Amino acid sequence: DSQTLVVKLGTSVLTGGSRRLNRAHIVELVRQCAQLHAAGHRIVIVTSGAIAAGREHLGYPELPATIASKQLLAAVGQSRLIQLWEQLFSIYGIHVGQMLLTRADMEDRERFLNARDTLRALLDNNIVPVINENDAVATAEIKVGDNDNLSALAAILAGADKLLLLTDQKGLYTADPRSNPQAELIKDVYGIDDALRAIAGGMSTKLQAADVACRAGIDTIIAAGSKPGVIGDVMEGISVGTLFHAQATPLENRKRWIFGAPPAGEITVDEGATAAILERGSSLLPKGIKSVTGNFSRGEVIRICNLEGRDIAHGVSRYNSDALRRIAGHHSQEIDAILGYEYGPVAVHRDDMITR
Amino acid sequence: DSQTLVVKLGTSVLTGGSRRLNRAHIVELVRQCAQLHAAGHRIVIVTSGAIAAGREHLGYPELPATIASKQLLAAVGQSRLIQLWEQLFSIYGIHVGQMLLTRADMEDRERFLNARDTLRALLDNNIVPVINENDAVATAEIKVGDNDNLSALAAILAGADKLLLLTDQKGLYTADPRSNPQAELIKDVYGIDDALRAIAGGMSTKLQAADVACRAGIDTIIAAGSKPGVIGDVMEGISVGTLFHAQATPLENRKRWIFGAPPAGEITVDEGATAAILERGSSLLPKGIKSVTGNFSRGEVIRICNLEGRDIAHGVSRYNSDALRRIAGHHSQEIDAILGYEYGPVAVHRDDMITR
Amino acid sequence: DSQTLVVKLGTSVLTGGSRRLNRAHIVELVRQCAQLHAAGHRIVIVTSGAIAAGREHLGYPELPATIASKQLLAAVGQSRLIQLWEQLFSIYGIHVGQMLLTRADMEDRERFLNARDTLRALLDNNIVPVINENDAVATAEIKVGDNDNLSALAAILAGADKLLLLTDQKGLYTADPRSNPQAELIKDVYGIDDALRAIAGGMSTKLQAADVACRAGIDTIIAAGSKPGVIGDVMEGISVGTLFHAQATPLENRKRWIFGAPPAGEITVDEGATAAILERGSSLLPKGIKSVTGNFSRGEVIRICNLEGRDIAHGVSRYNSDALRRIAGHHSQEIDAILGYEYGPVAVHRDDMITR
Amino acid sequence: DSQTLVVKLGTSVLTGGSRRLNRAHIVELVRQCAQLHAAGHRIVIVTSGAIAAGREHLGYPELPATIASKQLLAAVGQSRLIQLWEQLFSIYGIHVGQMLLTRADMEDRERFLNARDTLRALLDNNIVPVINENDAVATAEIKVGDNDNLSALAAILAGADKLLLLTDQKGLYTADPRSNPQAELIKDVYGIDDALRAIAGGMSTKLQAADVACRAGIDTIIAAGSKPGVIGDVMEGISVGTLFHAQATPLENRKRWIFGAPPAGEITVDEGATAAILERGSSLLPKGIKSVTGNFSRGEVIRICNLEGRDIAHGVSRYNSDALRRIAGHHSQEIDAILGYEYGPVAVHRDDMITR
Repeated sequence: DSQTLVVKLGTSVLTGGSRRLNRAHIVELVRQCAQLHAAGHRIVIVTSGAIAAGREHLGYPELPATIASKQLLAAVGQSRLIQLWEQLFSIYGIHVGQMLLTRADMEDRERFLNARDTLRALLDNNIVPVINENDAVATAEIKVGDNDNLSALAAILAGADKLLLLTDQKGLYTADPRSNPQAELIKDVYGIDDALRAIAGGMSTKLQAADVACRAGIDTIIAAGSKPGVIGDVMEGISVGTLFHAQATPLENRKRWIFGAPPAGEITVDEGATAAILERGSSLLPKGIKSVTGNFSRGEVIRICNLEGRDIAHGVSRYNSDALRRIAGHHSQEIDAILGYEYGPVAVHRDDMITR
Repeated sequence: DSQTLVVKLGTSVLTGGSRRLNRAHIVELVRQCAQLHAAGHRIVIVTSGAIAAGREHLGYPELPATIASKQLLAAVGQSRLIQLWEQLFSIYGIHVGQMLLTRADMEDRERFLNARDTLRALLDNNIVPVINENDAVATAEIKVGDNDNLSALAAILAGADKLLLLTDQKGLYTADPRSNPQAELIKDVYGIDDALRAIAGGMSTKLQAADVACRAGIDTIIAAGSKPGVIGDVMEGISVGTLFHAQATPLENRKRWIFGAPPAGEITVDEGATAAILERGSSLLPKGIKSVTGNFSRGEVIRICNLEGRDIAHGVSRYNSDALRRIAGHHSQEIDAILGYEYGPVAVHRDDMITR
Repeated sequence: DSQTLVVKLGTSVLTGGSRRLNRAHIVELVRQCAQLHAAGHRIVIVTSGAIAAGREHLGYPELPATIASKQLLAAVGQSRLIQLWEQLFSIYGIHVGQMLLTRADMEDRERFLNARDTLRALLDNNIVPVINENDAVATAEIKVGDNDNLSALAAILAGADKLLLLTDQKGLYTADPRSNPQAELIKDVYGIDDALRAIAGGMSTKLQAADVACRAGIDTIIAAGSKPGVIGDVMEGISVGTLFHAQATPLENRKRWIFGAPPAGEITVDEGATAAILERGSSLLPKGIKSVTGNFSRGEVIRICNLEGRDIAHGVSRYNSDALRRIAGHHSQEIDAILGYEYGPVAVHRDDMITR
Repeated sequence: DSQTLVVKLGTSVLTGGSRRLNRAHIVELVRQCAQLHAAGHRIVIVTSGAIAAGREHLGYPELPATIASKQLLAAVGQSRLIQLWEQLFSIYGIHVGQMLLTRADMEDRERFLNARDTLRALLDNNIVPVINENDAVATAEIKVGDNDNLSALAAILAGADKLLLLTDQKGLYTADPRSNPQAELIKDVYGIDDALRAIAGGMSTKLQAADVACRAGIDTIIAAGSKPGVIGDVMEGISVGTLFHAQATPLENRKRWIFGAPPAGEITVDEGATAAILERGSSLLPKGIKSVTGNFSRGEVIRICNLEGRDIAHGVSRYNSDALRRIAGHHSQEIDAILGYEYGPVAVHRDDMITR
């Protein structure tokens, strides 16, 4: 039973509060992730701390306290941190791929599809993808966010089953643990309410990320990074911290994604592909396409109908309108010859369509 | 509370079993219908017996017993019977309009709309329409039917509330009244079943017509023509014979009619007409039309969507695609100048659309 | 879905503030009303401004400023205004009938019934009734009322669905629009309260009329006469001004009207008429009348009891006690022969009775 | 949704009735299997026809007609056939492993486990295992079987989802297609009954194999090898021939396997391992082993009890009793050091145990 787990590591976890990255905790977490990877599961890591790596690499220069200095340090520390992650993961014979993402890319229809394809290829080829925010075009308000929302966005993009947010605190407490000896860690949360938001006073960003993840049907867990064996216990199902149950199901999230926007086009599907879609629930091939109407780009939601005209399904197009028009009715092997490139053998994947 | 009532009169009721029409029974029924018309209700009459009128007018010639002779007699008796109906109805100051229909016209999308428009105009101008079967292009297999199915089709076309089938028998009996003194008249029927079909052995055609009418949400009543004041009692709701309750609602029948066939085209609607359709359920005017896609004729079901592309409603077009394209964005008063004709001020009527 | 609308036009709307009637605005309003009438609805018009018509017709004579001069001017302006209204309405092929009413006529039981019958006949024969206050016998305080209360009385009499009061202002305002830029238009009002009365300081008469109409279950709308297409929008349901939702229901108003006073008499009703009244809710016919007890006039609320003497319903008599006694147990076609006149074929109408 | 498929190819399919192997059909089937393998599924091949390869390699010598000659030919044809299979599969970059099994090996408890482990390793390393009957120690009656029962045994061993039996006939027929034009293909079979056995008269071996597979919870399909794209259609779900639905479920088959014989021993399990086994359904580790009672070999079903002695589960031991006693309470990484060999890091796998 392979599962996809997304692990988010804040700068506090990576550095331990110091000016430099502390590699003992990182190597322990890498050991746990390597054990999980060897178990047959899929791991995605969202990291931070490029500024610390940039400071360490440049010999700790005395730059003015300005956003320009932070951008410079991030630019150097991105490469430095990816190098460190690769060195640490090579001990257990695991390759690491770098991915730089921003929220605007996730909002875009086509760039979302491209990022999903890249991540899926990385995961299928047994490579752990390391995801970070592109600090070249980021803003200060994004910088103070510490990739909390980006973690939830990546969890949605990867189709993960659990999202783990490592934090200095042990999780969410009913009251202040310092003042109140009776204050205790909340174990299960089934709905993020205003009372919980009032209780948590940057725990707010983590709460927002957990809400976003749970709304899409992904379980969110907040725990302490220093807790030994936290990743293995999390993935086994043992309780180690505050747990946010998924309010929805992945099918509901897919329905919302497909029906969130009006269709941008329509295609006509022959009898055989109609039977394949309705009875077997299979994907759609360019051979079955008979006519494409409207103008749309790759990733836009389109309408699928048979020869008569009855709507049968809505799906996400993998090619733009011109490409679909040029490759309609041809075998999947001629797509590269016709277009000079290809995005796969299917025009609409079975998991990106809703039938009715 | 005006209601639409459809009365069907077989040749047995009209002639009383004789070779010629018996005008006393007909004038009594006309008196009842005239009382109902003066009460403010709308009456539609489906009649037969053109052959008897043709025989009487031609001096009862000794024609050979052939279908050609029957067509001859029907051709003459159509005019003779319409003349008789007009003479009888003129006594109470009511005009009569003739309409000849066939099931093929009902099946056709456009001819159905044209017939509905003609009937609606006749009913709105306080004129009783008399409906018969066009025997010039008819076959013997429906000549034996005696307008039983045509009565149900006319009831559906007129949007009637009740359908009354006058016949020789008092209605439907549990057993044979002659053999069984315990056999009694069935008063209410809620679902037409195989047991009821086996009970009645041409009552079968009447049962089929009643089933068709009930499936569309129209109450069907079977009574005896010789019963005094039958039409008035049926109008008031008093029990006079076998009653078949409507299994469906008119809204359900409209939904079935709209979604029975896939849309044949799509039109684009501005925001004002979108608000009119959604908030108030108003009809669609040619002014609000922005774009017309596809090819279709008058009466075809089309798809309506706003500027973004989200589907808002499905409706039945009143103009063909070319006419809609030519009159899009114009005021309703310019339709006649643009096209040389018009079908009304609206492009899609509110009662011919289903918001979604 | 035919609806009845009552439109009240003040002198300010008619004259535009000048000394003479501005016929462009009037012809625009008449065009809107004619479109509604052609659509199948029913329109009732309450109008003022006879003084301006009288001044214009008499060549603007130099009269002393006294109520005698106002009455003198109105005595001619009534005819001039009715002539103007019929001239404007004849453009769209609509006839106009004149109705001169006072509040005292509304108070009387029999005069109310006579006025209601006349108005119902006018409406049923597609004739727009123009209603104005009889200034021959009116007082100065009645003149200063500007037919505001008379408009509500006419709306109650006609059983209209909506009442529209055209005025100079755009509607009711939370604060003074001139002084306070934040002042906005109160779109909906569900209950007229002390605060609303304090806010608006002849707006008070309009509020009183709106309250009277709402307590009778008739929606009241206050809008601006200069607003283009205000009448069509009001009929459709668009928000064009302050809307006063009906506090009660028409059934509540009917119950209040019937049970306002104790019955002035009682009649004996046969068992068949009792069955029709109870089971079918039918009206009462002179044939079913068995005995007439007490003395009363036409329009008075009477008590209806069966043969056993049990009270079955309370209704309004369409005849006097003597006439009902004379025509009791006779057919409806002989009422004219017996009495020399006929008030209708029924003794008590179903809508004028309360079964209990 | 990766699936495991077992394909059985008779000598008739391989040779087409000739004396030599016809490599065109074989390469077509290899192409289909390679497409399925690239799709991510797992393929297991059971093949025959080594005699033809031996005859071809030896230049078709004139051997006497005896079973000795058949064994002589098979001893070379085995190597020749494996070489041919690997040559054909190397075109699509797929490696091939040889597997020589007999029924007696399946009967033995430990040999069954060894074969299962070898096959699982082959499948997990993306290597297609080719399975054939060891003719060195086989008998003539086994030779007549044509690997029909061996195919079912291999399907059970591999835990395949579907078993495909390719033959010359299109499937199972109600009557003789030649004699009766009305004879048609029996698409679905839910229970193998004596009537079906009477219908089919070496088809009977195929029915026996299908029954054995179905009783183990594996779907069996009989189709024609010459049918184009038969393997892809079988994997998709299209009906290409007679289908034998699984009568039992995999859980039922596992229970039957575990409880077929009484346990040969018992071990004592710590409380943490008990909690993992019961709450989480985890496998049993050598660390949690507290005591080993009785003597048994690897693969025997043994009894699992907690410290209290209560029976918690029944499972299959991956080691012998002596090895388990030696490595009891030791970490998994030291098993190889203690024993000089390792059968895996777990004592009893979760899928090989039945909690109770």
